[PDB]
Amino acid sequence: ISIMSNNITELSFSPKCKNVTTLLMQNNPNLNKMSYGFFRTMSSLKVLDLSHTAITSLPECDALVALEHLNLSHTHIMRLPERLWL
Amino acid sequence: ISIMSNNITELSFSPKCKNVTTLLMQNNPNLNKMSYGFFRTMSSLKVLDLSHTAITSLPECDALVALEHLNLSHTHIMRLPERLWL
Repeated sequence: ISIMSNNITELSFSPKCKNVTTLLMQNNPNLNKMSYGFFRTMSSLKVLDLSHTAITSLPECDALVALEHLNLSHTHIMRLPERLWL
Repeated sequence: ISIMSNNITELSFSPKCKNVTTLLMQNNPNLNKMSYGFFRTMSSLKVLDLSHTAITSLPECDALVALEHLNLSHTHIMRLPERLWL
């Protein structure tokens, strides 16, 4: 999945992405609201890029069992959820 | 499940309550933090009581497909989540 450089403002649904292994969202300057429980079906997600985006908080991601890359550079994230440590 | 009139302060874990049909937490004066996804396994919770408790927010409830009673009296909930309307 790749929606880079889009003007996305709201990401409110919860996708059925069981097979997704790569997700990019670089250069979304207005995307700041994300649905809690967005990553429930993303167990196989390996690359996640919320870079250059306007989110201040990230949905909990205990279901991201296989994630290996996670970039949040140039974003307004103020605290990183405790689920990441597991 | 009934833990009413207790001095519970934190409810963070997500239980495995598949068969549960009742949750009672009346008169918990200090319980104010509840982790999101707490009601994930409550696919059959029919009665849910958070009364005389100190919560100001409620976890996501998309999995409450069969809930028929929900009491939140005497609690500091300031806004009610949009997932309730479905």
